[PDB]
Amino acid sequence: GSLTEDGLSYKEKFVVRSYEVGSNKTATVETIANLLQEVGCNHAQSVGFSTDGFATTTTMRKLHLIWVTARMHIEIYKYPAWGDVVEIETWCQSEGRIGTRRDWILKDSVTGEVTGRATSKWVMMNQDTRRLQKVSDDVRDEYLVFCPQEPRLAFPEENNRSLKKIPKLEDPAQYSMIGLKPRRADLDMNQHVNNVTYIGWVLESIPQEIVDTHELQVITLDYRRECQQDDVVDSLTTTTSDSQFLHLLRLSGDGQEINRGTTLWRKK
Amino acid sequence: GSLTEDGLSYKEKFVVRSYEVGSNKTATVETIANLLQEVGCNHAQSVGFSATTTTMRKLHLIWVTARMHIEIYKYPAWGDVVEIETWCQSEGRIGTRRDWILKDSVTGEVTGRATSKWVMMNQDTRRLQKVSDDVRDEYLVFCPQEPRLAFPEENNRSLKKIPKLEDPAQYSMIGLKPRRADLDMNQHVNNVTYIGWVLESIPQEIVDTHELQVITLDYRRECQQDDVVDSLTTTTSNDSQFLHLLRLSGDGQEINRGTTLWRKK
Ligand SMILES: Cc1cc(C(=O)NC[C@@H]2CCOC2)on1
Ligand SMILES: Cc1cc(C(=O)NC[C@@H]2CCOC2)on1
Repeated sequence: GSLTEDGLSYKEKFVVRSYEVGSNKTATVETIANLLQEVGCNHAQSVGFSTDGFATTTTMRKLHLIWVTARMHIEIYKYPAWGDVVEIETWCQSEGRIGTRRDWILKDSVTGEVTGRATSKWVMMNQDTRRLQKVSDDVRDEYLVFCPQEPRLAFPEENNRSLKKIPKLEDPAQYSMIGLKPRRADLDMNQHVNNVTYIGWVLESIPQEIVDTHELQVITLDYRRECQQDDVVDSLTTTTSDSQFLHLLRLSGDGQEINRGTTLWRKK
Repeated sequence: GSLTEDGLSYKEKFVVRSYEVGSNKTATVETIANLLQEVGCNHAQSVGFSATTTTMRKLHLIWVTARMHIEIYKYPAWGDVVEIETWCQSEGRIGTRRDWILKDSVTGEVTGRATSKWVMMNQDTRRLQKVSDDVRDEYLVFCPQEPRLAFPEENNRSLKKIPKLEDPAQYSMIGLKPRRADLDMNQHVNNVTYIGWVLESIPQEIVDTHELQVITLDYRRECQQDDVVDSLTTTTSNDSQFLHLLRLSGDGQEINRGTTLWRKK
């Protein structure tokens, strides 16, 4: 892993592991998402951000602020096979006072061909009160020294999938997976549920026949509220159509929304 | 990853990842177990498997784990490089054994060791069997001929018999179910998932004040993709020891039994 020549992006290579692949002998979308998180953490560490689970700046630590994901959007053209080397390039950009964006490009190391891309929106939050905040001018200055000044987007197209509004699934759902609970392997070093665990929970309500005959092309996921270590989740899915689905994760009891999303699947 | 000079063992280095560590910023025992499985698969691939032999594919036979025993002295921190050496040995007609040594890449010090017992099973009927002469000959060309053990000691923990936990358990975690991330490429529950499920019934106060030193796990029956498991734990003991049982949520059919040893941080 290393910062590129100009120091405004980071690259890292990964050899796809035996336990990281699904029935097709290629990396799962959850393996891909963990690799994106890993290269994001290595980029933050390389530019001097805190190494205590929260990649905060000096001003964020002074005001007890943390970055939290609001949206994850991933598009895969080719999933790497077991033993293949995938190269991932990541960079960050400020989006005024709204928040920040982290983008990724995935490539086949042998051919140099782009096999996937991802983008994520992050918002400022006070870690004590859990109240969302706008980005201050001081933290905007700290981010600017490590981000490209001219816009660089993994998804540049005007009016693209990564920016589409997601509706709320209405009961009854076509499919559901009930009583999903996180175990210790689903938590991060700060004992919060890993962002990738939610992708797995969304996918749990897709019928096995869809997973067996189709490959996942796009996933867009909104994060609304965190699932606590002792919470229980229900994963709901309805076909909206290629095959397209609308998704909802909500707490098992009162039905409080935690995530909403969409997936696009191509026939194998 | 590469076979050593003599071609009778395999070594591989791993950089510990951000999502692979627990509350102490060091690798979880499940991360360690996945790394052992990864270096085991890379060793089998390097010596020509795919992991079955030519005779096993002819008779529809597969290797299945019977026991996993891991002892960790120091868990590697996030960003650290851990080197793992693995090798196999035939145990006559009983089955085979895969052993591992974990080292700190910087210091060269042994930070952990593991051993596992594997048995032959017909893939179709699920019936266990002894290792045939032909299989034993194929394994011998890739295994050391003089005994090499990760756990050589006279009365070592890796060979102790494990009793069955009697109801009522002191602690329990009920209704554990596998998700797609818990399955392997053949849609069977990953052996490491069972270690996680065992550990689920340990109180969070023990995990917060103690470090896991040893875990011995017997595998009795497979958890299917649509099965539900209950994880049971009873204290048997400055060290803390526990007896463990995983059983199907409905009829109470045993799937695993084990023991863990924890030392105060
Ligand atoms: C999926 C996925 C990807 C990420 C990610 O990049 N997290 C690490 C960043 C380092 C700077 O703070 C956040 O998280 N979930
Ligand atoms: C834990 C744990 C460790 C292993 C392991 O070594 N798997 C690879 C073997 C060698 C090739 O056949 C199987 O599996 N589960």
